[PDB]
Amino acid sequence: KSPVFQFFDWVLRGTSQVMFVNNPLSGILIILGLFIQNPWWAISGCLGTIMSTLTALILSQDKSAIAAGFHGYNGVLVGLLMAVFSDKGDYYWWLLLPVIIMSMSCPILSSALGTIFSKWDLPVFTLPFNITVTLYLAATGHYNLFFPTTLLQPASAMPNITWSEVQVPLLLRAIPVGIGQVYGCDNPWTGGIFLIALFISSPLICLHAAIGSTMGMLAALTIATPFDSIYFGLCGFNSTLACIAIGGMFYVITWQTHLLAIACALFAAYLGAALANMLSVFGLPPCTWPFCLSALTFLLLTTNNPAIYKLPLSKVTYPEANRIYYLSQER
Amino acid sequence: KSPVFQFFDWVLRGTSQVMFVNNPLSGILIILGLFIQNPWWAISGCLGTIMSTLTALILSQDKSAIAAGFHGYNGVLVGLLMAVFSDKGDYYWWLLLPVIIMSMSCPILSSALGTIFSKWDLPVFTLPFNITVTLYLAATGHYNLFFPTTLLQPASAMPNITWSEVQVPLLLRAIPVGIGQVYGCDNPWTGGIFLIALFISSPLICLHAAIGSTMGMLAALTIATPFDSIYFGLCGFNSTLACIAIGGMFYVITWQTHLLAIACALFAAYLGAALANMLSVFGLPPCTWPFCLSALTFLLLTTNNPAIYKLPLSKVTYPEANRIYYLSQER
Amino acid sequence: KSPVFQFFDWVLRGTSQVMFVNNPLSGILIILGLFIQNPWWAISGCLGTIMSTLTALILSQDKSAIAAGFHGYNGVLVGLLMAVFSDKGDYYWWLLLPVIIMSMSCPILSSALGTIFSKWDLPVFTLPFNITVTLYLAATGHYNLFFPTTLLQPASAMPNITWSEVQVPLLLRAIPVGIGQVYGCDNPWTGGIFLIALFISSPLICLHAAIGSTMGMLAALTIATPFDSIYFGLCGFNSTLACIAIGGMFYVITWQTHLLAIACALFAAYLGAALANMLSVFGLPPCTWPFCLSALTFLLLTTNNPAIYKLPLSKVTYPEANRIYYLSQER
Repeated sequence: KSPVFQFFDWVLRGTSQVMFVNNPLSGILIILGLFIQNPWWAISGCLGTIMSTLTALILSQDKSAIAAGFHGYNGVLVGLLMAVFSDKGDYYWWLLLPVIIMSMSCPILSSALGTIFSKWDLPVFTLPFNITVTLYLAATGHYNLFFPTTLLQPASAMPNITWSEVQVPLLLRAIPVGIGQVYGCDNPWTGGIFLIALFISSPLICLHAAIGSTMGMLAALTIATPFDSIYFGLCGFNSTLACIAIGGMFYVITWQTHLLAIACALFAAYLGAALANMLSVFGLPPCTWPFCLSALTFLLLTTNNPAIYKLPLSKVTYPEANRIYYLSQER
Repeated sequence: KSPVFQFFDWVLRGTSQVMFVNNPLSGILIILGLFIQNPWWAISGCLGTIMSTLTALILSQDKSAIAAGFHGYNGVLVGLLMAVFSDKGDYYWWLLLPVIIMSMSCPILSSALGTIFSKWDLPVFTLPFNITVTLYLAATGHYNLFFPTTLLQPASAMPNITWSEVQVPLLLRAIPVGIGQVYGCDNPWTGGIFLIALFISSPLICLHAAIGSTMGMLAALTIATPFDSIYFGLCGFNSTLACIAIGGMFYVITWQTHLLAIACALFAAYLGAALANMLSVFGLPPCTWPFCLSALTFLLLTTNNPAIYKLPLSKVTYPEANRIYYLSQER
Repeated sequence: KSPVFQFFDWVLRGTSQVMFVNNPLSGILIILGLFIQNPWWAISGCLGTIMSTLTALILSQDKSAIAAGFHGYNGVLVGLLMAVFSDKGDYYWWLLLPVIIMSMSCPILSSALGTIFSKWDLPVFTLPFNITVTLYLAATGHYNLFFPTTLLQPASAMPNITWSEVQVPLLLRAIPVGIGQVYGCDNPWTGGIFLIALFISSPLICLHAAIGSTMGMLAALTIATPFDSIYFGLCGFNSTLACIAIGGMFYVITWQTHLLAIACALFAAYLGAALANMLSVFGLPPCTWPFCLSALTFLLLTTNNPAIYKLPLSKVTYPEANRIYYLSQER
């Protein structure tokens, strides 16, 4: 077909790869959810994805990786988190100019880390996004004249946690909001749209997403996390990403790997709290760093039993197809 | 014999591996020293070791490594440093619940880092402990409602150092206290018990431990470190660990390697001061990070002369046996 | 000739390797520029270079690398930045004692990182300097009794930027000052001497240095950097180093690689602002870390087109000779 249609297909698959989903319809649903949440944030994310894919094409990256969407799933997060942590409000058009520039750095990093990560057959997990956004938010800061950012500061007083005022409806609603917080969206409806987008592709990914989000919520209750943060979904996006990554895609789905994924979700939630407290000193948020560290430390794990099997990266599509491939190769 | 006795043997060897010693009697002496220092801290450390070894067995790790104690020497430090930096006092029983959870992460990290470190034949040096404890102490912080930690803050004023008030008896006693501070214990008697525990296995390890501790003390006097910190042994545990690691075990013991070990002790003490000042910003202590960085940067050193020889990890037991093996292989 | 003359030749080539130049006359010009700027800083830098080369010889490093100057280009920066960030003024003779000690750590790190970086054929880019100086400045701090450092603190208020008061003469003069700031020198005359020193060896290196400095200046205007910082040259030394590294030496010089070098300069300037803001929290400056990170992430970049070619490290001299070698090997 026309090259423009193929490029938009690449953009859609890139914006879907965030929850490790390669499906253009899932991309359309995710874009619709972003419009539901905040049109400005969605515009920023779409611009980030588009410029990231242009940078990937310019730098003569692999055509298969671009077609899959491997080079667009960092631009969308870059744009969305540029828009989320902007202190100038909505439709601050000049914010698009950083978004164009920083999204150019997503492919480069994605290649560079790849050269590092090829030696241990490790895939990159949105690390280009974390590095680029940390770079931007540190360079600008809350006291920038042009692109001020929302002020994040370390807690200097003991939080007041009235356990009699906990609301279990909101605590349960933290699950879809935890799913939607992967992109930075806090609207429960866009969380539901995201859950539908994952389910239309593969039910195992949706199940592991829900399990990871609820595990992050529970792990955040364990260390007396303020209730507003949990209700806002801040404690479940690293956990849901880790659960999706370790559950059935990069490990062949098995009950052993399922328990490993739950453990990875717990590790990612605790590391999320830790990185939030540490990075608040610089004024930066822990944007998907915890998921990266936990998933990478759980993919490098070497275990003797044959149930825990790590797939080669060349043959990773989605948990059902992964299990089918493992069963075919074994027989 | 009965599996329980073998498991307790594994726990003892694990709690001895901290100073790179593989001897159950040394483990018994170290546990006795911990009881001498603080029974609560010792209970926490023993629980950490036990749950770390259970996690290692569950994750089907190598049986030889578990039997040596390679998977228990991070749990003991994790438990001990959970107990040391607890603001709730002694016998705060709920602190055991983090200790169980965090000690599960010691084997995983120990495997993961191993997969990273196998490419350069580097052994892991309590990095799982540092990562896990940094995670915990950052997640909780001093203002946590459930598990508050002791407050560490950067120095904001010039220390007052009356050099006429220096006490050379305490300055000398900083050596055994420096040895005992590896576990977090400040009692001089438990430092002496630790020195006995190292000596009963191999005198070279004890000699290098004393040299490293005194080198850390001297290096801390060089940059006007407050006298209370030196008397408390805080400046000599990274140095003693680095001296033990580089002295005669991972390098064949020779006067060249001895001077290299002294240099590594100096580097580790200065890096310890640096990491203390940096990490105090987040409120975290430099728990054995300096020893890790210094020993890793000194094992990667490539030198043309044949005197400085680095042993393959498969054949590292203790300095006397290491030198015997080197002399046998050379001839 | 006499060994002393060869040793001084090694020192000169080492002090020239900072801008990736291997020429003793360039070393003489750089030393002259340092005397023009500040005799105390130059004395500190020369002592650092000398002791670094002695440490390299003692540790039996490669004779070819020492003769090239590969082990002296970290000592000079170490000494110069010890002297620049000293709060005791000029000719504080005791500062030489750290300078001797810390410069011993430049070869060790240079070897250690090499063992890490040999797997991906990456050269080390003054990382030993960054690690050592960060170690020193964190260990001492602004409140040290013996070697206090200049106080660096994060910005806590919005800067006042009167754009009508911008001075384009000083803005243009930020280019030679940006070149001279690689060593920490702020004098425009020593910047001109440095430009002459680069040009006498290879015009491409000088051109890329000027382009990188002006690119860093422009990138610093983009995020509303205070005018005093830009006039002082603080925003152009990481950028000029990155432009020199990526322009024509480690990549065969081509218009594609030229655009890549400009992009690397932009990335390095933005990362320089980010690292300045982050490291100001600890009180440390971003001493050449941004150039390191940007150049390393741009050398690991893998690109399919044949124009972007990365040379093996064994055959990298300077851009003209590099292009000659590439053209000879291709034919």
